[PDB]
Amino acid sequence: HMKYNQYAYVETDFQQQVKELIDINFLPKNYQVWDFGSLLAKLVKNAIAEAKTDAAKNAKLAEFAVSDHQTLADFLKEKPTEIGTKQFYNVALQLLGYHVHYDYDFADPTGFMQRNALPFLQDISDNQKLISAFYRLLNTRAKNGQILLDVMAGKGYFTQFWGQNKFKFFNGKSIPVFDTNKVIREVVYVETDLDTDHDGKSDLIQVTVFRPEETNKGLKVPALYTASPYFGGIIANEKRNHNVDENLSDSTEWNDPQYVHSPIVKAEKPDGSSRPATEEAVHKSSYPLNEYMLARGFASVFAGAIGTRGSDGVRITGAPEETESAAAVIEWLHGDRVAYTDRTRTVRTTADWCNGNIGMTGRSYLGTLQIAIATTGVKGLKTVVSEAAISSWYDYYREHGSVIAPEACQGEDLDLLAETCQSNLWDAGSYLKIKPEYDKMQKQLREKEDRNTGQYSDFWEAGNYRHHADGIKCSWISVHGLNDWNVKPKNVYKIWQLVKKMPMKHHLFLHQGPHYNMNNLVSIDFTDLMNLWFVHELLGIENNAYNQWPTVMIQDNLQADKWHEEPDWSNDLGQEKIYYPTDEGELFQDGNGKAQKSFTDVGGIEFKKAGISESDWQYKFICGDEKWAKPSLRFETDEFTHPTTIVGRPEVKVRVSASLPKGEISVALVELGERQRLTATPKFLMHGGQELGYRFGTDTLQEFVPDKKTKAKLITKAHMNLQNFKDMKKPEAIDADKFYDLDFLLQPTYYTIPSGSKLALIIYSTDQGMTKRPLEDETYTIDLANTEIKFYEK
Amino acid sequence: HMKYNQYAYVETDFQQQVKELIDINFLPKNYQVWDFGSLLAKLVKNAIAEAKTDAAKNAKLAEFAVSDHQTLADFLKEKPTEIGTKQFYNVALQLLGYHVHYDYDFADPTGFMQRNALPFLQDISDNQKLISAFYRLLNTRAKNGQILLDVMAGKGYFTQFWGQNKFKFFNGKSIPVFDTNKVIREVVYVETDLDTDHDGKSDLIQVTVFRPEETNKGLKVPALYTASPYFGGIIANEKRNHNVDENLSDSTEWNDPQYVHSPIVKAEKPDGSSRPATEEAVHKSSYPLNEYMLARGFASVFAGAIGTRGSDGVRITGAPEETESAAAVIEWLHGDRVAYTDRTRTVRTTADWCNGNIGMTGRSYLGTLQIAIATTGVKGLKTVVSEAAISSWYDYYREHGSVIAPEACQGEDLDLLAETCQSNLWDAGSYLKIKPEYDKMQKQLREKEDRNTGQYSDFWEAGNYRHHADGIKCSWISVHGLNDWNVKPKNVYKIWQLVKKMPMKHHLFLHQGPHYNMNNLVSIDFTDLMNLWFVHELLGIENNAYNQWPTVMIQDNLQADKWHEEPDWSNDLGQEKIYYPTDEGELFQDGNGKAQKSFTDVGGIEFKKAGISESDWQYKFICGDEKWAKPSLRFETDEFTHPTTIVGRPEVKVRVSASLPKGEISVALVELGERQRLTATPKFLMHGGQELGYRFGTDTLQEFVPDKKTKAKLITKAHMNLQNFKDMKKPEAIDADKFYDLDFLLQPTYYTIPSGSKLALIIYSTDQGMTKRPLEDETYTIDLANTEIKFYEK
Ligand SMILES: [Ca+2]
Ligand SMILES: [Ca+2]
Repeated sequence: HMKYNQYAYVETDFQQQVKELIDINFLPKNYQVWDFGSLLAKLVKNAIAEAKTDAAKNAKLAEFAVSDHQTLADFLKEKPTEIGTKQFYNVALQLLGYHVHYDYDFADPTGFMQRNALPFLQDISDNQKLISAFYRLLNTRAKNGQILLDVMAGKGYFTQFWGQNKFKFFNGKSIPVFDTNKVIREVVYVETDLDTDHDGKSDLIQVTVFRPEETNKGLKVPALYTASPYFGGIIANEKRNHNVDENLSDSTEWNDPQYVHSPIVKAEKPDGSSRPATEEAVHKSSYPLNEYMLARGFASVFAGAIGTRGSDGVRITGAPEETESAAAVIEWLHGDRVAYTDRTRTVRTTADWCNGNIGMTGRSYLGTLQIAIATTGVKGLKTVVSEAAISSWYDYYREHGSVIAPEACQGEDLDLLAETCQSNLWDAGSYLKIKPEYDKMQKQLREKEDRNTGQYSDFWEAGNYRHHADGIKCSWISVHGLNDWNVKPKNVYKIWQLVKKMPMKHHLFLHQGPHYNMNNLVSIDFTDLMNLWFVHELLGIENNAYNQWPTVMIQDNLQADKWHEEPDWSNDLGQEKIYYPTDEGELFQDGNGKAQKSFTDVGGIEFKKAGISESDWQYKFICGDEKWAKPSLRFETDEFTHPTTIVGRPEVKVRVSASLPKGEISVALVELGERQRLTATPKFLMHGGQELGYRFGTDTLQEFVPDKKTKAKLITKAHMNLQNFKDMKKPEAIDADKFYDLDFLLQPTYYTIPSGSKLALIIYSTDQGMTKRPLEDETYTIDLANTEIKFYEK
Repeated sequence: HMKYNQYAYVETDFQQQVKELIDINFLPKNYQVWDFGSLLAKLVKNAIAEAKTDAAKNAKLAEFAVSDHQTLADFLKEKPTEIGTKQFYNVALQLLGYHVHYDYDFADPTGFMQRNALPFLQDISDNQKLISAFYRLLNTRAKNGQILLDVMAGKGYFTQFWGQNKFKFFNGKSIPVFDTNKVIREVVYVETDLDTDHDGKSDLIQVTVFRPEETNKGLKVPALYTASPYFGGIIANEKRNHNVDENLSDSTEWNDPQYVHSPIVKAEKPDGSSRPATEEAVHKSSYPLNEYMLARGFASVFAGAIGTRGSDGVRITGAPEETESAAAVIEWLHGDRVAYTDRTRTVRTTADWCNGNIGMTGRSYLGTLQIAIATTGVKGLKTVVSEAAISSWYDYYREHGSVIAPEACQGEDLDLLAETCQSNLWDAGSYLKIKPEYDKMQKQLREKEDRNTGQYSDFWEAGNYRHHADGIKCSWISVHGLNDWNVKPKNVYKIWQLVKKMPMKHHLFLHQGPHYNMNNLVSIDFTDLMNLWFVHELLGIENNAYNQWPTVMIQDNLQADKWHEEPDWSNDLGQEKIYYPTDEGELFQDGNGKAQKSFTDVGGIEFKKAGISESDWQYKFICGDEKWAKPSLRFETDEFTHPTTIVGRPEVKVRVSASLPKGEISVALVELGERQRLTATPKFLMHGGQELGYRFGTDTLQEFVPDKKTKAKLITKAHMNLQNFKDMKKPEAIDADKFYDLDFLLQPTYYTIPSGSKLALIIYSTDQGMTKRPLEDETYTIDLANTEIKFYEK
């Protein structure tokens, strides 16, 4: 049993139900003259889209059952005038892909449905109720995660409408009435206003367009644009990641690198003419959601922008030029910027197939650039679905004055990520020209990123999208995994605090995954919600999308099929609590420790000697392995007697002294207890079990499940440079053996500690997987009488 | 660097090269009047299939390079009359998907190609040599594993031929000139001669047909038939696996269960008429090879047979009825047996689209049924590619009188596997009728499989295909993973010894995988070999397939891109060696131990107490973890001073006494040493990086790579029941504390122990992952003076 929760079902009255059923050729136009048996047989047989003649459909009826002693065929032969509730759903559950005995009992089909959160109609005693039961059924999530109508679509139900060259809606959502055999996958070259490769010419960027062939027949469609720096190819460079096994250095060496923009060379203007594209796409959609929506009439557009394959320029990680080159594609889609058929710039081509409404899609670098482009208020951008996104690039490689890696990306920085996406180097003819420009940018990025001091700067400030949040004009969806330690959740939290204040409509989805999607889960119909959303925002159809579901949806960390509905994500969801350490290694609301406890950090010496992995170190560390926990102070609460939900950003105050005139402190909150927590990533339940359309590719149904027992889980943590004790934006010299007050915030969370578990505050320094790993020892002393951890709880 | 070894390239003379290039519209019909520059530009531009106009192709030429200082476009502008070798392959390597600097240097492109086993022409000094260099290039394996021509195919190169309704060959292989947008995926119902569900009627079996639409225009095509008991759905029943935590029992309780065949009800005969199918397929191809060949004109046919969804009957695991129902599909394909459009049996439909030549495909249960069907000599079956196959069902759940599981399938048996594939239960209307018949078969299988005694029987003998090997008339390819501990390699070895003797053509492929495919590897062009093979065997085209590559190809366990070419797989590949234990725990060709060493087997008591996994136990066991190695005797050789390759089936003799009047002995050979062995499964290198055709789905390029260091690897092992000391087919009572001589064979292998490693013989009893796990202790005493291990080495 798992709850296939459904939030995207729009309440529909019977007249509108009838209208939609007739429109999709499911219900006869004159349904009122049809008797009950004739109706029920036709509606079941129409759902059985794999049988193509009426004879074939009829033979299929023997394979369904209304009870443990009667097939559907034999039921129909009795000339029935109604159908009991259990009888109908003994048929329905099979249409939904459930199996009798193994999933449900003949005796209790609606009991089963109730426990998988599937709706059912209690009363089906006439033609009207039977039609409404079948309308709800078509809108019912099947075992493979998709509503029954999409299973019918996978069986080709909607190919009968192909060639009608128009959108068609069902329960407010676009359905697959487009000839996906004829879908157009072409390539153009948009002209930016940039000259990042210093050749005196506007940088052209290769742009991949997937559009329904129906656009060749006058239908204008919206576009879902994905700004993907990876789209042209990904250069592996992990061996070039900067060494992190180095001692800390004096941050007062900071001299505040400055941001300087690239040369501008303004592009020509569009002149009205257009010739069709002359190149077919070779790169594929990187998110099944886009292909799903493409089968349903929405074009998808993909571009790497400057520095990527078949494009001019260099990557400049996080810079305004990455925003501008990426936004240039929307300007072309809205008909304001020029594009060409090839890189000779001789023949202009337009996005005249586009209805002028653009939304964005994609995660990570792709969701990062949606935040960036949104702040420019570019005309045409109506909505973003920003997934797993960086909202400020300092927050991806730094924190509180210190150099802090993404998980499994030790030593990565702006210069590494620039090369990673510098895929025009793969064109060896362009390599001759681009290689020197790429080298110059490598030197500038390596210098300005300032790994020596870890400090913020005017340079880093250029990559802080949150300081232009006032520019956002589009509606807003953010998606983020609560356990994403790659793009850490601080990014989405801090942009949400700004965006939630703004007049446009906004939602937030937080799932239990790490750097990972949530479009194909058992527990939430995210794809159907986005369908409803994109139809409202990009087709201007009034389908209740602005009233359909809650602002914030937060997947529960104890039950994967529980989704919390909240008005916000902020400390304001809970109430303030403060825990104080004790001299006995405890953590209590009335704690009153007074000792000065010390720990000797041994940098990366012992970690690199032991040869263990970074994730092995982290787990043994938070579990309190003696060998790895020795460089730390641990404070445990007593076992919780009721579950408690920590919400928002915990804030630590800590008075500390260091043996050297420099250093860093890390602070973590850990849940203690041996139990089966959720799997790190969703478990695959039906591999390629979802149809994106008719013969249009698949996705995999999955969901988090109880894992092998673990003894602990990291809730949240953060790091801080000692020399920033006074100012997050300005370092200061410090004396060894003098106490300083650090006050800083941890990563945002939404985490239910279950009863019977303990909460551990850990104070330490070197994080083998995310800080620098010094080659020297350093002793820290913490004044327990001036240390505390404060967080909000619900 | 990895060797993309190529065995499928057929030597072609220049006249035949020219003929094929013209035929695929790559070379102009009057190529002799074209000057060098005009030729080279056209041939490069034709390879660039993603650009669709000549203008677009021309602009692409600037993106390639002939040297570190000249693009291809600028080279062409110099009016060249030849091209140097390094200049050509600086272009070619980019067409092959390699990247300059990151993969190869401008200075040494053919050096790079040499080290990836890519061919290159040393001399390109005129139009003739340039055409031959381009012919070889089109036939050159690209970085994604596919020959360049298939990359062009992915780019739609061959859609220009769609609608010509005929096969087209290139280098002896079928190429994708079929309209895969119009491919036909339909369903019929073949009528068997069986009544396994006791309803008085022939069992019908649902059959899924994928055929090129070109068959509607009179083209007859061959069929690749996959007998898949899973095709209708897979019922999970792992929790029902029989308990293996039980004490051994007296095998003389054996009373020799007998095999009895199901009722026969002969099917009607075909009468000439045929109407087209009325049902579309809902299940997908389960092997990318089939879809690849389907884009190239070969229909693929899939059927679960009796007991599966939309079919009558019950599964009877391994029985003749599973062979007969599966063979019924070939008889329909050859036009000898009837089929209907639906299960009313009212309308006949034929396989008149089929040219009468059938081959089989698929692994595991699917490759098992190919061996079974082959022994019947069914008319139409021309060749099998039998992968990961059982050749005798006793050898899947038993060995030497003992109950021996497949890896991770403890407690599985015939009755479990029957239910697993009993997918017509998913049709709840048929469940009413089938459930009682399934229950009766469960009782009969559970009883006759005789898990109590572990013995062979007349019943088991019914599932021994090797005793009907004389019936095989088809040519033969076997594929098996040397590390498959699910379908253990004994199965393929023993059928190979019979098949290799027969007059028809035969090959064998042994890879380093476990229960896993090898159609998409870096190191071998298996897919292209099968293309050449299927064209020779099913289209009757003389394309050198019978002379193209060696009989046996064996992937090396030390270098994943080394494939051994051998005439056989047998002890005859090496020379006999015998090692004898010592009283000091050593193993030497001149060993001379004389003690009686004992070990106390503690069944599953300690294993189940420790809660560790079965694979954890196995690794710690073969490494010699004190806690788990105590119930065993270990004998180590000294380190090897030269690599040695063990070949064939090692044979152990061992004199043993047991503390109880029953028992079992296990014997393993283990390679000792801490080093990076190959990954358990291939590492994904280009996820979905292979195109099956044009817009026709993908496969993933992969290859075994060095893994994290391990301290040991299992080479081979086997088990034996003490009471079978006299007869493998007949148990005997035994006295406790009396010595018996066991003489038996281990699993077949082909394993190079590297110099510096040791060879360990382990004698033990309870294998926590594959034998019964007794609840009592039992002490074994081994007479070292009458114990030895003999194997052949090369
Ligand atoms: Ca430029
Ligand atoms: Ca029957």
